[PDB]
Amino acid sequence: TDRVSVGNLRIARVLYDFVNNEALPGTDIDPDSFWAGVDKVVADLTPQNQALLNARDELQAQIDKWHRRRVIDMDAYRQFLTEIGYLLPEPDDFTITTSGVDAEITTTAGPQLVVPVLNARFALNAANARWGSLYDALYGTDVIPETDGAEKGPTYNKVRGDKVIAYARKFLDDSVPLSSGSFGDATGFTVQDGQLVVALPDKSTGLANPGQFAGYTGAAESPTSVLLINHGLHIEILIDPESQVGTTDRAGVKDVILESAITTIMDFEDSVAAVDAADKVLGYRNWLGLNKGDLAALRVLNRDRNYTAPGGGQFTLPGRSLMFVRNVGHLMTNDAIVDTDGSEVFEGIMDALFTGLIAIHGLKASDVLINSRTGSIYIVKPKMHGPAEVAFTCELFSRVEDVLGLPQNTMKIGIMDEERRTTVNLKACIKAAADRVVFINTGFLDRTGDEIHTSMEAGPMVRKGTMKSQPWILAYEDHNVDAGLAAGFSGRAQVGKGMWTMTELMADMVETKIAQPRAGASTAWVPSPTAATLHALHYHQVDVAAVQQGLAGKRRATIEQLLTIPLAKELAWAPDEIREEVDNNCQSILGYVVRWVDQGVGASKVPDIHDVALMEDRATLRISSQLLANWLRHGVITSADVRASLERMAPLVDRQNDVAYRPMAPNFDDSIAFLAAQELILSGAQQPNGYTEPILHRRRREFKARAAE
Ligand SMILES: Cc1ccccc1C(=O)CC(=O)C(=O)O
Ligand SMILES: [Mg+2]
Ligand SMILES: [Mg+2]
Ligand SMILES: [Mg+2]
Repeated sequence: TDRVSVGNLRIARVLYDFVNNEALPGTDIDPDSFWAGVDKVVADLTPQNQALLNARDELQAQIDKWHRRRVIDMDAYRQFLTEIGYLLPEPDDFTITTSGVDAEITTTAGPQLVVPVLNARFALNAANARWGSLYDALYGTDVIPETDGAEKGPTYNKVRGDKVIAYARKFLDDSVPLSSGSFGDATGFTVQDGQLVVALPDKSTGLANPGQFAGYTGAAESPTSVLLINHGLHIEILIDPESQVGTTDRAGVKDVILESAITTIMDFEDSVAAVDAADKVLGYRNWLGLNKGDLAALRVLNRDRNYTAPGGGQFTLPGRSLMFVRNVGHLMTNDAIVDTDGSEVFEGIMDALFTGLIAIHGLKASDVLINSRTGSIYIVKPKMHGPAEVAFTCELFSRVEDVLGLPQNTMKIGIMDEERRTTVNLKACIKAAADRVVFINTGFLDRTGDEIHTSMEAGPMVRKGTMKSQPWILAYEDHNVDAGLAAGFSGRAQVGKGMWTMTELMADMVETKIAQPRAGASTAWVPSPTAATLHALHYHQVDVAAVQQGLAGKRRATIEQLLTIPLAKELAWAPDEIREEVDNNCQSILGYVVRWVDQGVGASKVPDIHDVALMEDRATLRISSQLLANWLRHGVITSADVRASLERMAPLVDRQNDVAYRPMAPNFDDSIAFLAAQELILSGAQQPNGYTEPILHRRRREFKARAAE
């Protein structure tokens, strides 16, 4: 075989070599000790990992049976969940004690970017998205409407560009207002006695709050740029009258640069497809290159930014997004390592070991600098159900730290609140990680998937779009904020909210996503560097720190509200509405899955039934498949409806896609990808907690097997 024996484990050769030859050198960790620790940790923790998974199944069985035996008593339901151990006692008030955390996390409110780690180009751009051009983000998106005269063309449109300039001028007025007048009338900027002076047509003025002046570049009397700060976030006005845009500007302003993606989550979970050692190694290698600073795709990582202080001295700001890594959760095994019985090893355990080992490089000098200067490794742990599962993650990290010779608590945990049993036990979950937690985040897409599967037997659910605004989800959002603030997260840890999936609807995002920081979230998720820059605007308009202060002590969600099942009312839909829902889900499912199975792409932009481009990953797939499963289970639709829609949408997806692409139609059953999509719906009710990995992984491996022979 092509495996390496270490104790009871048989490690795929490609993974063994990668760890030894690429990851271990420079960590000062004895290799034999590392591998012994791998075997030991896997041996010691696997039983509890299995027990926790079995507990999920047992609880779901009882809940399924509860709905089945009744013909909607919140009182009785709540007592039942208590009896079975689903709803646990709430612990007394406490405050988290997490330490050694960077300011980007404890203090700074701003955008958080998530990107698939298996795509080096995207990962690189994402790390570099700490700073982004506001002009490019406005000009290149629909935030400036493409009305007549302002449409995008092959070359620069001054009507459009002038609207960009004015938009940003208004942003400056709103964010760092002048003592008198408006940035729109500025004719120049200078630094005099350490104070920013803005020349206006018939006078000059300073800032209403001179403390917002953070620095400059070039000569004080004719700067190349001016640096401002507001709500802890930097804004840089680039000055160059000799530039394409600058020459058209009254003050020669070239661009406005926003500090944007303050942190970035490098994702090994829902936005990547990795089903064997080869895929995991591609991912691990990228994570390694990021932490060593030498990833090159040839584009590379940016250096820090140099500035002159108001007084005349020097300082630097970080050029890169502070990096988290999202490990997989407790569910899946992977055959990258198997034991002597041929049993696959739990992937979550493997990720802790390997991504933790690799992260050590980010704690030390890059030959090309330092991810975490405070000495922490930031791991987002997804898809946990309840406080015991959180405690298990903490014990896993404790054991890994021992293997890696790291101080206890080095490996921090970003807790996704994205499963119902975590939501309804959130305080206890936070308490279980009280010395490790660096965020809680409402992963609302997974949470919706879990909502549907948990009450699968209850009755038919409301349509997917409707889910987005159901009582249960709004309560879940407020409850998360309440719990975090009560645990003392303000100034200590991030309170985060979810992803904006409509990658091209930036005007809509700028209009609507402002609700997130208004709700007291100190970060929320964006799909791209461009969206990070635009979402940053919201943090300039809302003072999140103040909002969190104002929410202190408030309790705005009850357990009854959290437990309100999103069942549909009688006669809710006309036939065309049902057909729309089916087609919409089938389109999104097929569009995502075909690239997953045939190309190993874990995140794709897929137009919905309204031609809206949506960023799809396993969470959104979890919702679509579970919703159709639910409708099939309750007779809203038939298996022929599902068949018809999948077959209808298949050619449109073939059309949307080429090169490595293999069309699904007309020979649907020759397409493993098409059969995968079908399986996800038809077997959806039987998947543990409605998770999509078991099917996707089986089918992707099947496809590789055929393409290989
Ligand atoms: C990264 C991403 C990109 C696009 C869509 C979703 C996602 C998520 O992975 C979201 C998430 O965890 C949650 O809501 O469950
Ligand atoms: Mg059953
Ligand atoms: Mg999720
Ligand atoms: Mg303010």
